[PDB]
Amino acid sequence: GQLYMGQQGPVQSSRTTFGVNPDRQANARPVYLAPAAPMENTYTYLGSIQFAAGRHIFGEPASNVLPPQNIVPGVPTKHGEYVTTNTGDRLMASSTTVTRDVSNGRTKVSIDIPYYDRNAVETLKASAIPGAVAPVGSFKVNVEVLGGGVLTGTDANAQFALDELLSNMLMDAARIAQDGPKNTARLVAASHGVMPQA
Amino acid sequence: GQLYMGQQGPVQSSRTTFGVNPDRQANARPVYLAPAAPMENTYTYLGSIQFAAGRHIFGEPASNVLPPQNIVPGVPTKHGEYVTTNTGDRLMASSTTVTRDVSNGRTKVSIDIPYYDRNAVETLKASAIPGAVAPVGSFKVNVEVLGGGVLTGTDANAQFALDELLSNMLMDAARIAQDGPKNTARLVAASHGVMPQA
Amino acid sequence: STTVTRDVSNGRTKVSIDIPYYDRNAVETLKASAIPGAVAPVGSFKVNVEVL
Amino acid sequence: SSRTTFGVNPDRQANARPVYLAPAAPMENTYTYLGSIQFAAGRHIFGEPASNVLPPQNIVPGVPTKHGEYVTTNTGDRLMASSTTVTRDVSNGRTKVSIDIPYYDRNAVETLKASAIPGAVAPVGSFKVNVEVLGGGVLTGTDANAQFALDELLSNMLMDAARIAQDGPKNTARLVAASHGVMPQA
Amino acid sequence: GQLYMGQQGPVQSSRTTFGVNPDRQANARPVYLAPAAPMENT
Repeated sequence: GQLYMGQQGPVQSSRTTFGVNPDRQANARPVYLAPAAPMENTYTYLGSIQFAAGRHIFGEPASNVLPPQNIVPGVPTKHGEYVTTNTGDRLMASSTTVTRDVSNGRTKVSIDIPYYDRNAVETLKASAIPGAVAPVGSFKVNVEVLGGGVLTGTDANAQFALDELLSNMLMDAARIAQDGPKNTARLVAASHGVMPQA
Repeated sequence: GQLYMGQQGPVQSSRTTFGVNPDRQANARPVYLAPAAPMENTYTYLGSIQFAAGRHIFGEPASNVLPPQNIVPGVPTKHGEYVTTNTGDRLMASSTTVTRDVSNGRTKVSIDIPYYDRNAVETLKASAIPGAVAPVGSFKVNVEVLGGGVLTGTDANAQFALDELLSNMLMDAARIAQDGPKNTARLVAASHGVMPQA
Repeated sequence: STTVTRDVSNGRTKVSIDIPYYDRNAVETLKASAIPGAVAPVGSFKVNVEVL
Repeated sequence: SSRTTFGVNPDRQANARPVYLAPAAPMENTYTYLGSIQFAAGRHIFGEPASNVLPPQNIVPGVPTKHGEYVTTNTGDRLMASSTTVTRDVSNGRTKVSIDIPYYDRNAVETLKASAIPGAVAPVGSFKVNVEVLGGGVLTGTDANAQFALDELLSNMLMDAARIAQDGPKNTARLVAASHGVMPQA
Repeated sequence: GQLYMGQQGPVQSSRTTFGVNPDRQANARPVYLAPAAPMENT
């Protein structure tokens, strides 16, 4: 490579793999599985807008905090679900689901909430029809933490520090995801991004 | 080509491309995007006929002037939509849409309004059935301005004059489209044109 | 020629208007120089209207 | 594969960075000077532009291009319309702006004017000026903020180069019909 | 040569020796010869 001046004389710079231990520690670490899933932020906002945005009408949950669906204390699982059942006036009750998959150092949490056709629901109310409406679509939010491949000398204590580091990256990621003025479009029906000049 | 008399003597007429600059100016001009779409003419007529022509029954709009659906101030788009929601007695509410596409010097505005089956709606009212009717079809009107390829010396000020020229061609085109006595058939279910002898 | 075209078929009626334009630089150079050349159109502008 | 390096690491950053493209080209300096000399020097007569700021000819907003042109039309008395062109090329970290303005034969133009005869005249030649920035080879460590700093560094070298090119008394020959360069004494 | 617009159409510019009389008159003209040379300035 390039040439520089060492005390022996002019010496060639060199790039070597000598002295780098890339060995990894196996993803064999049991992790804490919450006994319920708190959806407080989303449901307080849904109470704020009165469970209706435009033509999307939403169901009222059973609880702001979701109970486990297929998780039992003391039984290890790689897939766990929490669920409640949204209900509403002239709405067929429909479940809202929070899924957690923990495999090979990869943790992934997904949230799926359904909605209904407000045009149909208000037609039902206004002309005094006796039927109900089934869900029309959903919205989904996924979050993923790739925490595999810790190094071999990673202390049992230092894995907790790494835990907190990843959780702070999580917070930063969601903030960057929703960052922006609420005067302007930023998430739904997205086509492309346009950052403003000033 | 042909022969004529020039002062040098009999001279051959000639047709050349010398001295004609056909260079064009790129379609890189931001255009004004209305903050709402006024449909006043069509909806005043729809109030005139009481939202019913024959078997076609129409919905009553939310507003004569339509708000933006996916347009945000200060965000440039090549596609923008305005919408309201028609409602009616024993009619499932249904949206009426006004679409504007602005690409490569071509501006295109389309209007789509739905209608419903009056035979079904009056059956509902007359025999006191509790259901409602969904839209049965629509009518659409398209308008297109091909304003691409302005010349290179077109002044910034003169592009406004060209703007107004195109808008006047628009007016003339719609007048030619609907021109004719209202005693005789001229638009819907059209098969061919027959201009009268006298 | 400036042209207005009407197509009526299968319930769809469509009116199109096409007007041509010439190179003002060529025309005015000819006029100022008192040259007897006549200029052919360099382009056109078009407006379409359609009823389904 | 991760390797520890002793000495210089010459890894360069790939030239894969979009750059800002002006929506028009300002030519204010040259056209104000052309107005100053009444669009005529010696036997060279120039045309009057439609605008001092040139609009894009083949550039569309939001569409990446590696070659773009701004253009206007010079018109003149007894003259055939001739376009003045500003070309910008961006490729592989090298960005180059070229300016081309045509001129005409003043003897033909004023002989026609004085003879009151129908002729008109086309351009005889042009003058061209090129400017080139070799910005490739950014090192690996450089982040975006540092790249902005490098942007401004190159622009300052640009200004220095133009000043060094035009440097000298206006009493004396310095650019056109150049044969060789000579330095004065004391 | 170059091309321009004449009233017949686009026409080629041309450079000719037609109509230029370069004939010269012989140097056969007696000239005045001063009867003395004034060097007053020097």
